[PDB]
Amino acid sequence: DVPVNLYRPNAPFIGKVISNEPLVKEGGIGIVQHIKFDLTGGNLKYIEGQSIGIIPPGVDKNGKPESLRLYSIASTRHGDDVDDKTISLCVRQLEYKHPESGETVYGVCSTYLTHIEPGSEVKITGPVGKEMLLPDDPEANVIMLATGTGIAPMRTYLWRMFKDAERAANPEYQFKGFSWLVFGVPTTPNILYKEELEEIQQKYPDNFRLTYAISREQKNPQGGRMYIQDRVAEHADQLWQLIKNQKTHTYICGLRGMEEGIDAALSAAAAKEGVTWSDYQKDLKKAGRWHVETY
Ligand SMILES: Cc1cc2nc3c(=O)[nH]c(=O)nc-3n(C[C@H](O)[C@H](O)[C@H](O)COP(=O)(O)OP(=O)(O)OC[C@H]3O[C@@H](n4cnc5c(N)ncnc54)[C@H](O)[C@@H]3O)c2cc1C
Repeated sequence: DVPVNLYRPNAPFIGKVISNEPLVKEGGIGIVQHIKFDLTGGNLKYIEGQSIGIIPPGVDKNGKPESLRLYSIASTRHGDDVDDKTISLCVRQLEYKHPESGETVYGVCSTYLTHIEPGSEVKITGPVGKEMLLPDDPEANVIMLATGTGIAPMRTYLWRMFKDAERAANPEYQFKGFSWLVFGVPTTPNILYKEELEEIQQKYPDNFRLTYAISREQKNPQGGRMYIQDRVAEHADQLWQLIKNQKTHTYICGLRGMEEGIDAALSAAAAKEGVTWSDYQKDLKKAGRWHVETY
């Protein structure tokens, strides 16, 4: 039921860019684009939680073809327009430092993707991934811990759960459980999909909770910048009590390093009832209830 590797690097699907919109509002840090591709002309099917590969043009410094980079799929299986003809991605442009040869280095595939024009053809492989899939259980609780572009798999879940058009299109999945997104970003204009997430929380105040950790605008109790691990420690007892429910699934997505502060918070909460979190967590992974994709 999970499509995997319908297209591979040796014979990719050639899709076309339909649109390339900016997500970072003025006053925000960096460039993050929402890119939609046209899938008509092939048979790329995918579901929520998966990723595709993009093969950028050109050669590296040794003269070899650039290889694929993976990107979380940011649309549901139906695409943003709910017509089963497109796929979307949420791509941050990577750029960095001086002590790494020269001046500013720009990431190859991410610079290529964030500046790509409508009508352009893109080499697409996949889909791949079975680690971030959503259960078809409409009464599941879903905890979502995202930073930056890790919002991408979370958006596919929430849209499937809460978009009017999705609910009419998926008669077998009418979500009636509870979901909680904790979303860590640097500024308020860096809240990707802010307007759509907050509209969801207004229509479903009992089925969706939205918490932000905004580091240039909020301080944690210790006077430092507010990061997602600070918000998780604030609500550690609550999150622990939801995680004990047999129905609860936890998703963690974002840049590497966020995992250690989430564990230390849930560790202190579990200990209060004589549970060693690192052992409870192994059982959760085994059961398919603890989902992690960091990079
Ligand atoms: C499963 C998965 C899902 C992903 N999903 C997404 C997504 O939804 N959105 C998204 O934007 N990205 C996503 N990424 C990351 C993405 O695949 C690419 O790694 C990223 O876009 C950068 O690729 P590039 O081609 O731009 O950079 P490259 O040109 O390959 O540059 C990256 C290389 O430069 C170096 N480098 C990077 N950062 C620094 C730094 N701060 N200091 C020093 N050196 C550094 C490292 O050697 C790194 O290998 C995902 C990755 C994985 C594995």
